[PDB]
Amino acid sequence: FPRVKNWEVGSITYDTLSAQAQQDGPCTPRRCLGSLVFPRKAPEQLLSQARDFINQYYSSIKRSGSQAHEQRLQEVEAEVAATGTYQLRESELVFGAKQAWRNAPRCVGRIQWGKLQVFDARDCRSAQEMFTYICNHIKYATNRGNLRSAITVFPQRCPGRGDFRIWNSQLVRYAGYRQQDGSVRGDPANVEITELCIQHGWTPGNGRFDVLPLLLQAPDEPPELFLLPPELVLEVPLEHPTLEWFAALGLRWYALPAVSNMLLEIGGLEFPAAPFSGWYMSTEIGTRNLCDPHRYNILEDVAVCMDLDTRTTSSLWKDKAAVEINVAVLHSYQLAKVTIVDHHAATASFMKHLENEQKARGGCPADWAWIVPPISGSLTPVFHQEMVNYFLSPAFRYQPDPW
Amino acid sequence: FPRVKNWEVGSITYDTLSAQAQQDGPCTPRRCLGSLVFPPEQLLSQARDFINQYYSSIKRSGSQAHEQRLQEVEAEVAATGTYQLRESELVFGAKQAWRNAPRCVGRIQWGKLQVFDARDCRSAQEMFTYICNHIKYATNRGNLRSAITVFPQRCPGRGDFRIWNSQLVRYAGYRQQDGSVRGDPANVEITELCIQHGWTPGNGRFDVLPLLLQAPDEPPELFLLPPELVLEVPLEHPTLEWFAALGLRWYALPAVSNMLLEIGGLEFPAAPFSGWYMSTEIGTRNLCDPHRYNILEDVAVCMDLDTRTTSSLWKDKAAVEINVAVLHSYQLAKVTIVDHHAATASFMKHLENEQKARGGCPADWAWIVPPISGSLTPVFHQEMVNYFLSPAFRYQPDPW
Ligand code: HEM
Ligand code: HEM
Ligand SMILES: N=C(Nc1cccc(CNCCc2ccc(-c3ccccc3)cc2CN)c1)c1cccs1
Ligand SMILES: N=C(Nc1cccc(CNCCc2ccc(-c3ccccc3)cc2CN)c1)c1cccs1
Ligand SMILES: C[C@H](O)[C@H](O)[C@H]1CNc2nc(N)[nH]c(=O)c2N1
Ligand SMILES: C[C@H](O)[C@H](O)[C@H]1CNc2nc(N)[nH]c(=O)c2N1
Ligand SMILES: [Ca+2]
Ligand SMILES: [Ca+2]
Ligand SMILES: [Cl-]
Ligand SMILES: [Cl-]
Ligand SMILES: [Gd]
Ligand SMILES: [Gd]
Ligand SMILES: [Zn+2]
Repeated sequence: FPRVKNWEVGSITYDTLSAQAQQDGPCTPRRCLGSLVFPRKAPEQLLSQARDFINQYYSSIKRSGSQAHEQRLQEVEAEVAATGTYQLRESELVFGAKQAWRNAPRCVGRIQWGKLQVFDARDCRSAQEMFTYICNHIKYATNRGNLRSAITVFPQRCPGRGDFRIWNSQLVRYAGYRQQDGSVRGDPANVEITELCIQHGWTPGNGRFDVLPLLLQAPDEPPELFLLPPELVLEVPLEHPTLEWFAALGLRWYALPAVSNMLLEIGGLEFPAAPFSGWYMSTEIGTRNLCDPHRYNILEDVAVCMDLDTRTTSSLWKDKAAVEINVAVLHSYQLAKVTIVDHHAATASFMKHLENEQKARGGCPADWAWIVPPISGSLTPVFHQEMVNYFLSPAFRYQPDPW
Repeated sequence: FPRVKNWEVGSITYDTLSAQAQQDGPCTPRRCLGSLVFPPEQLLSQARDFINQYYSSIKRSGSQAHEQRLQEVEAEVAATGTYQLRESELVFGAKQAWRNAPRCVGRIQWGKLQVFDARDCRSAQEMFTYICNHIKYATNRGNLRSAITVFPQRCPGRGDFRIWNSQLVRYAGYRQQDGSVRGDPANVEITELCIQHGWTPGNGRFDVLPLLLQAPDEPPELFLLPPELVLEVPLEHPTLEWFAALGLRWYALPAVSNMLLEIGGLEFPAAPFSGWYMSTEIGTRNLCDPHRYNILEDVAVCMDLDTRTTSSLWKDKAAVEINVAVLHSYQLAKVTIVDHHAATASFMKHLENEQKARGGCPADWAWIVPPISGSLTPVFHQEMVNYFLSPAFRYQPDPW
């Protein structure tokens, strides 16, 4: 078992959980591909995945080997033999969604993994009904700024019928209008989905923070366009506690991060539409979304307004401007009473999570490059913690864009 | 051939050089261990592989001189059990081992390296002389120059040359009855060893350690570095006048002395090399790490920051100003230093050069991305492939 060291404390653990990893990652003894973003391109193997998951469920409730456990295994075996597939019990769906979050190697927020509201939308039958489920999710999760983690699970993939899909990468996203110069107005991350919305009849704006409509796909149907009710989309105007001109930049961000394009896998069943939401870590907005060169790219503009010397790297003007942008995000969200966590508190809670999981399961899959925040890396405890990355199921997985 | 993407630009390359990865790393299809710090006819086969590398690099592949060199090493190892590198082979081997080092962000410089051949060495006193000339050459009154001194290779039946110090210049670290450390906690072990082997200690936070040099099969011997050989930089801040009163300092020359150099199956356990510092090594890791000098909260108190909530980003503001102090102080003292923005930009150019030269470049993302301002540097957005090529710099157990 791999020996794992914390270099701040000198302490040593062994990740025995990794030995149970099912699916394979991209690394070999010859070359490590741990830094790649996308590390990746029935009845018998369905059952082995289903049996393993049922075994996980009955362990979680301290009832392994019980009569109920044996009967549920036999019951899943019979449904798979008769129909080629099976259905989760309500309780198994709730457990499986929490487990998938718990298993997600790139999530620093997993201290919260047991506090997840699971909306069962498996009886959904139309794109219009999808939209109602989505609006109820956003209302519940937003909670007028007191954010609450939630996941809505639409029907599973099954033979003879198309998938439910949410085409948008997140429930709330800003338009990115590809200008003719090859530039972008708005968020360059969303140029594709923006052009698809327009092509599907959306009348576009011309702003930098235009909320996109939803493109929702019901089985064997072209996507359908739905506009979010403005009262449902909580947004935070950005201002700085001591730089009064900062508010004149006209920056904003939205309250609720709600990823809608990943696939949820539980016991071999696949849910291609299962959007989930929590709350933001402030570096996601302040450092990546606003300062990445290929996103809003505001770093130079802020530094010039701060009267920093932008003609030499050695002044550290980039570092200084980024710090103040991160202060603005945190100040602005706290002022608006919208839940947010800074990267110091988030990584401290992740260290606690590693300690809990070492005790509970003997390890924790963790992707160091994603867990370490994009600023102030070695000023947080996770930088000094060795991590082991592997794939457990249930899981959230990437999946191709449906177009 | 792994497909490698830059997410800032969208450009794609393929790493065809990872196919030649000679040794085996720690990762498997089951689990990635990329974040871990420490992951006869045998000698002849590595020796042959290196010779072909060498003659390929000078466009002499397979020809007259290539065959002659292959037969010499064969007869050498038959007679003695090892073999001697030609001086040019040794220079080529040192440079390649740097070029191949996945965790080094400074490899744009790999072709410019002064190699000091100390293979004719015996006794620690001569070791000390080679090291002192290395230090004087590399320091060069603050205009730093990259250098490596190569001491005799390990061979059977004979002991080893070792430099017990992890670096040629290190500050001592002393413990007390409250368990804490005055000085550098990283050097508590070597400091008590220097104390055992003669050295009488100081009681400062920046006492330069003596050298514990080990000649084959003798005990290590205790040598003091002449103070004018050790260039140091007192740290001040361009605008925070109280920063100087903190009394912080660092030394000019980063000279790693505890890694093993491996060339063509030969192993040199004492081969100290030096370059110059990247500012974050000093201002973020050595001064701000919690298990190092750990001065971050001291600076924040001096800056009148709000230290009772993390969301004020007092740690981040204090770290930037410490890195500003480091850069300003080295530049004012006319000592070579590179900030992490310039350094990562140059590594990007290195990646492009190596793509054309060898079809790839082994790189360890966790070590190439700086410990502050990660995503503000271009390397953060660059996917990288990590693998082991030879010649190489390798970790090795401590002598004790
Ligand atoms: C409750 C507060 C939460 C916080 C602060 C948080 C934080 C984060 C952050 C910062 C990332 C990196 C994302 C990026 O850089 O683009 C991430 C990734 C991720 N999170 Fe969490 N998260 C939270 C809740 C959740 C919940 C409720 C779920 C699902 C039920 C979840 C599942 C995931 C997954 C699957 C990833 C990986 C995304 C990928 O691979 O691209 N997280 N999280
Ligand atoms: C000339 C300017 C140079 C710069 C700016 C530079 C920078 C760096 C940095 C920042 C690291 C990370 C080390 C750490 O975090 O402790 C590193 C590692 C390394 N460097 Fe360079 N370096 C330079 C020259 C050299 C030279 C001349 C050699 C050898 C001839 C070399 C070989 C290595 C090796 C082997 C490592 C990995 C060491 C380890 O794993 O601890 N570097 N370098
Ligand atoms: N707190 C949160 N956060 C979070 C969590 C998971 C995933 C994400 C979003 N992950 C985005 C990765 C990314 C980054 C940039 C670009 C991109 C940039 C420029 C152009 C094109 C694309 C694309 C992607 C997705 N591949 C956020 C939460 C959301 C939900 C619960 S918690
Ligand atoms: N510019 C440079 N830099 C650089 C490059 C390579 C290697 C290193 C040193 N790598 C440090 C590894 C390290 C540091 C601290 C501690 C430690 C800290 C606290 C307590 C105990 C130990 C342990 C280790 C290795 N285990 C620096 C150059 C040096 C030479 C040419 S360029
Ligand atoms: C190339 C590299 O893998 C890529 O930029 C990664 C690095 N670490 C990350 N970490 C997080 N949390 N989110 C990201 O999008 C990324 N991007
Ligand atoms: C746990 C982790 O591997 C360890 O802290 C590494 C991470 N990246 C690093 N990168 C550099 N340049 N130097 C280091 O010491 C480390 N430490
Ligand atoms: Ca049924
Ligand atoms: Ca006592
Ligand atoms: Cl986001
Ligand atoms: Cl150092
Ligand atoms: Gd002001
Ligand atoms: Gd004062
Ligand atoms: Zn790996």
